[PDB]
Amino acid sequence: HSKKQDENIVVNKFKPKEPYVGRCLLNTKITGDDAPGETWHMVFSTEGEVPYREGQSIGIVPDGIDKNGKPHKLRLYSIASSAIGDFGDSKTVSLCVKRLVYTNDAGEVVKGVCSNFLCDLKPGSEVKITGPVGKEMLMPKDPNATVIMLGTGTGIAPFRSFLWKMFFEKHEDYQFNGLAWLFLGVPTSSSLLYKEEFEKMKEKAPENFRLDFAVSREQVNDKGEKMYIQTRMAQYAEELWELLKKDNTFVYMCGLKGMEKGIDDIMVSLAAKDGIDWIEYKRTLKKAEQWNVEVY
Ligand SMILES: Cc1cc2nc3c(=O)[nH]c(=O)nc-3n(C[C@H](O)[C@H](O)[C@H](O)COP(=O)(O)OP(=O)(O)OC[C@H]3O[C@@H](n4cnc5c(N)ncnc54)[C@H](O)[C@@H]3O)c2cc1C
Repeated sequence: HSKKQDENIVVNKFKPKEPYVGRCLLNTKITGDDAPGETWHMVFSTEGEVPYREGQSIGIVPDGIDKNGKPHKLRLYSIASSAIGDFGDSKTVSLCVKRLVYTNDAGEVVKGVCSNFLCDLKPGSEVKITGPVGKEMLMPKDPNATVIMLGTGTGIAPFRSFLWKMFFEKHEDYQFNGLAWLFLGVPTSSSLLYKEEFEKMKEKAPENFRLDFAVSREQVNDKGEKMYIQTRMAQYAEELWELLKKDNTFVYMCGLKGMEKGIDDIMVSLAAKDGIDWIEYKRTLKKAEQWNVEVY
């Protein structure tokens, strides 16, 4: 008895103790050379063995041993493809990885373990996959629900999975006819991800898909304030609020951990104008499968 597509969810099929070994088919940098850092899009072969669905994640065990002689524990990554995959053959799984590179106060430039492995993988190399994993970010069963997706950076991944299924695929059970509204937050323009894909769906279905970008280093709002994801949402406040008072509206939030507060604020102000306390209203929504979060 659930409002989400989960009838027969396969989960934890492959364990990190003995994971599924696949091959790297493709790996491409999808952010400009100008961007603040680089994000890559990669397609793995699973030969139909990893039974995932939209909204799930797989874990990856990077090659190597750690500082203390032991092999690396896994890292999770949202699946950036639909169930049938980028090739449509239901025999691939795709990821949206951000290359973690920074410098500690010791002055040293530090490279994240797993993300650099994934970003440095060459077509044909093997990758140890675990999972699938996840039940929170699953799609609503109702093919007419209003699906609002708020994401930042690589948080775009499960939403790209939703959209390829809703607007790029012909399925004899799922004929989406509701509203899908996407808000994507990024710094520079060279950081927008999958834009072409998203713009194509807009023109392909102007009635069912709404698309809003938020480039914080180049866009400004009313008062000349920086355009962060909540800033862009604000411009639709009264509407988003109205949609939230409806019962077939599902909100999804994925991406960098720090995005949740910014949005909360919006939601607070926006809730009181109707004489409501965001904090506990959100508690009811959550309990009703209508406010789903997966930031990290
Ligand atoms: C549910 C879920 C889904 C995820 N989906 C994605 C996804 O789609 N794409 C994606 O790219 N990532 C995703 N991640 C994050 C991913 O799991 C890894 O954490 C990430 O790729 C970095 O791991 P790493 O092995 O490269 O770095 P590690 O070797 O693990 O090092 C990272 C650690 O270094 C420290 N650190 C990080 N930044 C800094 C800094 N600026 N200064 C100082 N110390 C720092 C932190 O302790 C951090 O935990 C997801 C995480 C979760 C939980």
